[PDB]
Amino acid sequence: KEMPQPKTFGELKNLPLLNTDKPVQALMKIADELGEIFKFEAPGLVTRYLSSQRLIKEACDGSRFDKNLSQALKFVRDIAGDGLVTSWTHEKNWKKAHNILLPSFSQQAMKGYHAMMVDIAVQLVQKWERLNADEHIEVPGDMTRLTLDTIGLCGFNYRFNSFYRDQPHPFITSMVRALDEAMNKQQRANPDDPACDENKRQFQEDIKVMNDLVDKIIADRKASGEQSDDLLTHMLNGKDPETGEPLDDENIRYQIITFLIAGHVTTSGLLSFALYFLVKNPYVLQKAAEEAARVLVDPVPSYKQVKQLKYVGMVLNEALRLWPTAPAFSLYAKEDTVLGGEYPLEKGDELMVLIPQLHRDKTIWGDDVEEFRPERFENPSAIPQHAFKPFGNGQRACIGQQFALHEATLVLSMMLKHFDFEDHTNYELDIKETLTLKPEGFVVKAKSKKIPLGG
Amino acid sequence: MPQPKTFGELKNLPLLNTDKPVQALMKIADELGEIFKFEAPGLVTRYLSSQRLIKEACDGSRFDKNLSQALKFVRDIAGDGLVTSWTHEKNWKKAHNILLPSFSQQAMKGYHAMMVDIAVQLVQKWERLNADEHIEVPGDMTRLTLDTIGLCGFNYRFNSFYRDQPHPFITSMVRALDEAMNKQQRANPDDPACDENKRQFQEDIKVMNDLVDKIIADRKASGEQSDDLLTHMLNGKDPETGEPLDDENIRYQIITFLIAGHVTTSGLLSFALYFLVKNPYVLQKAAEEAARVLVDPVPSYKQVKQLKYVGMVLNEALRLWPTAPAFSLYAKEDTVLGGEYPLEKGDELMVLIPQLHRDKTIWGDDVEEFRPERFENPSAIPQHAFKPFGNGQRACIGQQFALHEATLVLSMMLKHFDFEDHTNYELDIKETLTLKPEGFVVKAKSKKIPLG
Ligand code: HEM
Ligand code: HEM
Ligand SMILES: [Cl-]
Ligand SMILES: [Cl-]
Ligand SMILES: [Cl-]
Ligand SMILES: [Cl-]
Ligand SMILES: [Cl-]
Ligand SMILES: [Cl-]
Ligand SMILES: [Cl-]
Ligand SMILES: [Cl-]
Ligand SMILES: [Cl-]
Ligand SMILES: [Cl-]
Ligand SMILES: [Cl-]
Repeated sequence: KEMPQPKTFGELKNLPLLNTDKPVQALMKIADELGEIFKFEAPGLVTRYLSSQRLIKEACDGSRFDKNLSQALKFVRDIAGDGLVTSWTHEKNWKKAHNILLPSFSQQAMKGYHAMMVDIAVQLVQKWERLNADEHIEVPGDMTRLTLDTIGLCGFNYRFNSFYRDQPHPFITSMVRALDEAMNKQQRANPDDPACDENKRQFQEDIKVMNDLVDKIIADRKASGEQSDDLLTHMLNGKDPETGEPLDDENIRYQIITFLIAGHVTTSGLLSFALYFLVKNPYVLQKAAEEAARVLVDPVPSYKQVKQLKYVGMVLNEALRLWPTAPAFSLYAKEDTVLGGEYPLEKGDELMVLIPQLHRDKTIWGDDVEEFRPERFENPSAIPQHAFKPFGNGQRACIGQQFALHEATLVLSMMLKHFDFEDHTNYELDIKETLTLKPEGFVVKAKSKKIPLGG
Repeated sequence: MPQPKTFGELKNLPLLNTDKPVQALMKIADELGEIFKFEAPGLVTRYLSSQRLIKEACDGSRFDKNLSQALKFVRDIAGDGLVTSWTHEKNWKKAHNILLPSFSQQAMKGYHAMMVDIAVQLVQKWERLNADEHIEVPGDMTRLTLDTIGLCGFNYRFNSFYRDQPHPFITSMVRALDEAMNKQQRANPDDPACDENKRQFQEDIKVMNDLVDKIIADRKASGEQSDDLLTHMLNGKDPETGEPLDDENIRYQIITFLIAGHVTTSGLLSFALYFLVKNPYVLQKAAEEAARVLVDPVPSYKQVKQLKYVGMVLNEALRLWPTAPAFSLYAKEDTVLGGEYPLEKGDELMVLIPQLHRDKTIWGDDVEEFRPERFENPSAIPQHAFKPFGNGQRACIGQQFALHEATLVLSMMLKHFDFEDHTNYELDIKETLTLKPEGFVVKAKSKKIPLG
C-alpha cells in the first residue's frame, strides 16, 4: 500500500506543519485524518508515525527494530550526553550504565527509597495544610517541587528544598529553557544559520546552570561521611559485570543530569494530569479517596500499604493512557523488512510511536477512548501486548517505571486522604509541550480533612 | 560542472552560514576555479569568476539582469525601483528614461558646489579634532555620502555631521539590509520564532519611509526652485509613453537612491583610504597630485577631472573590493556558456566581482597588490575584465556621480591631512550585501591649509 502523508511545502516537505508550540497534539490530529500510519518528511528527516496497536506490536519486536534517537533526543544529547536516555543501544556506555544502575530499581532498592519519598510527600501535604482561606494550589509547580526533591533525595542524598522556594528551582528554569530550545530547534531546517548564535549561547548558559548543580551534588557526596547505597553510590562505585569497568567521570556527570531530568519531569506531569482527571470526574475521585482512607490507616504510609492501593494505580495508568507524559519514542529497522504486511522498510528506516494515538486505538479500548475510567485497568492481564506503552519498549524501556508509579501512588493517595479538592476555576485543559506534556495553568483549591501526619 | 560540498537536502546552503558569505564564496572560487554550481532549498545558480566566462554572461543579447535572492528580499524595501525591478518591468525603463538626465555632464556640473559643501564639512570636522582623538572612517564616509545624495538629489540636509551617532535612517537601513542578507540562510522563514525579525524589519522600513515622507513634504512646501533628481521623479514624463512615475514608484525611487546613492560610495572611500595608509608610497603620489591640482581654496569641477592618479586609486580599490560585490543574470534562451556548459532558458548566473578582479590571465600574478598604475592606460584593459558598476543597460546609473564625489573628497582629504594607521588596523570586511572595512580608524594630522 502507498503510505499516507500530510501536506507538503516544496523542499521543506512536512516541516511547516510543526511550526507550532504543540507539535505532538498537531501530530495526533494528522493521525486522526490519515490513520494508523503516515510518512513525515523534513529536510534531513524521514520518519513514519504509527498509531495502531496492530502496527506498533511489530515495531516493538526487538529482533527487528532498535531504539532510535529522534532529532529531539539528538539535541538533548547536548545536555545529557551518552546517558541512558540519549545513548544508542550499541554505544558502550548504554549497556554498561544499564547493568551498573539497574540494581538501584530493584524491590529492595524501592523499599529503601520509601521513607525518603514519604519525607517529601509530607512536605507537600504540609504546604497545602498551611494555606489560608481562598488561597489555591498551582498544581504542576507543586508536583515539580515534589518530584525533583524526591529524585534528589532518593537518588543523590541531596536536598533541593524546592518547598522552601516561592518560585521554581533555578535548575528547573534552565532545564525548561534548554529542552524548549531542543523542541524549537527541530523546526530550524538550517540550525547553523548565523542568526541562531544567541539561542546557542543561551542554550549553553542553561546547560551550565544544570551542571553547576551536578557539581554541587558530586562535591557533597565526596565530602559526606554517610553510608549511602543510592543511585549515585552505584554510579561512583558500581562495576559492569561484563567488562569489570566503572563509569568514567564524564559519563557519571551525564547520568546525574539524565536522572535529575528524567527522574522527575514526566512524573510531575502524570500527577498533574491524574489530579486533573480526578477533579473532572468526582465519582472517580471519591472512589480513589475511599481506597486511600481504607488502606492508609497510619499517620504515614508504609511500603506494603502503597502496594495495596490498587485503584489509585488504575487512576495513574488511565491518566497515562490519555496523556502519556513522554508521548513518543523512535525506532529504526535493523534489517530490510515489511511492516503490517503492507509497508516495505529498508534497513535504517525510522518509526515514531505516537503513544497518545496508540492509547486511543478503538479496536483495543472500545468506542469511549476519550473518556476517563480507571476501570479499564481492572484486569491488566486482559490488555493486549503493546497496547499500553507509556514507559517505552524492550530493553530500552523506562528504568524508572516502578520508581515513578510508587512515588505517584504514594503522593496521590496521601493527597486524597488528607484533602477534598475543588476545580474552582472550571479549568480548561491546556497541554504545554516541552518534549514532555503537562496541564499548564492547572489550579485547584484544597479543603483539609484535618487528619494529622507523623514521621 | 564543479560544485562544492553538499549537506543532504540542504545542498550547499550550510557553506554560507557565515557573516561574510561573499568572502566564503571567493574561497570556494579559489578551490574550484572559474565556475561552480551552488544549490540550496529553492535555489540554483552558477558563480562565475573568470573574464573568459563573464564576458559571455555580459552579452545582453543572451543574458538579462536577474534578481538574486538577495535583491528579491530588498524588493520588500525598494519595491520596483531601478535597482530591484526586472528589466521587463514597465517601471524600470520608464524610470530609467526619466531619471537618466539627472546624471548628465550638465547635471554633474550643478551637483559640484553641493558636493563641496558636504566635503568641506568633513574636512572641518577632522580639522577640529583634539590631539588625543581619532577618526572612525566608515562612519564619517557615511555621514558625507548620505548627506551628498540628500542635498544633490533631493535638496535636503540630513546634517549627519551635527550628529555624534549614525543617522537613524542609517541604523534602520543597515538593520533592514542585514535582515535581507540573513534571510538567504533562513530556510523555514514562517516559523513563529521569526515573528520578531519580521516586526523589526517592518519597523526599520517605516523609519526609512518616514524620511521619505519628510523629503516629499519639504519639496512640496519649498518656495525655492530645484532641478534635481526629485524634480525629475515628480515632473519627468516618459518620452516613450508621455506619463510620469506614479506616487508608489516615486517613493521606491527615493528609497532606492538614498541607499544606492551613498552606501557603496562610503565603502569605496573607506577602502581607498585603507589601501593608501597600507601603501604609503601610493598615498604620497596621490597626495602630491592633489596638492598639484587643487590650487584653489576649494576644488572646481574642472580640477576634479584632472585628478587622474586619485581616479586610478579609486579604480584599484574597486578592483580589490568592489563594494557591490555581485550581480546576477539569467539566460534569455537555451544557450551554451564557454563552449561546455549548456544552460536552459531562465538559468541563473552570479558574477563574483572580487574574483573576476583577481583573474591572473588579465591582471598578472600580483593580483593581491594595490597598484593604481594598473589603470594608467584604461584602453588596454580587456572588455568585461573590470565590472564594479555592473553591466549593460542595467549598469550603475550613478557611476559618474560616485566617482566624482569620491575623487573630490579623497583629494581634499589628502590635500589637507597626513594620515596615520595608528592601530595597525587589520582588515575586517563586514558584509551587509555591500562591503566595508569595519572598525577602520586613523589619526589625521592637519597640514593647516585654509579652506574657502
Ligand atoms: C510517569 C513517569 C515516566 C514516564 C511516562 C516515562 C517514560 C519513559 C519512556 C517512554 C522511555 C523510553 C524512551 C525512548 O524509548 O526513547 C523512558 C526511558 C527512560 N526513563 Fe522514564 N519515564 C517516567 C519516569 C522515569 C523515572 C522516575 C526515571 C528515573 C528515576 C526515569 C528514567 C528513565 C531512563 C534512565 C530511561 C532510559 C532507559 C534506557 O534506555 O536504558 N523515567 N521513560
Ligand atoms: C562606488 C560606488 C557604487 C558602486 C560600486 C555601484 C555599483 C552598482 C552595481 C554593481 C550595479 C548593478 C546591480 C545589478 O546588476 O544588480 C548598480 C546599479 C545601480 N546603481 Fe550603483 N554603484 C555605486 C554608486 C551609485 C550611486 C552614487 C548611485 C546614485 C546616485 C547609484 C545608483 C544605482 C542605481 C539606480 C542602479 C540601478 C540602475 C538600473 O538598473 O537601472 N549607484 N550599481
Ligand atoms: Cl531554518
Ligand atoms: Cl556513597
Ligand atoms: Cl475527563
Ligand atoms: Cl516492553
Ligand atoms: Cl528489546
Ligand atoms: Cl503550569
Ligand atoms: Cl510591469
Ligand atoms: Cl594592501
Ligand atoms: Cl607602499
Ligand atoms: Cl544590456
Ligand atoms: Cl565601521
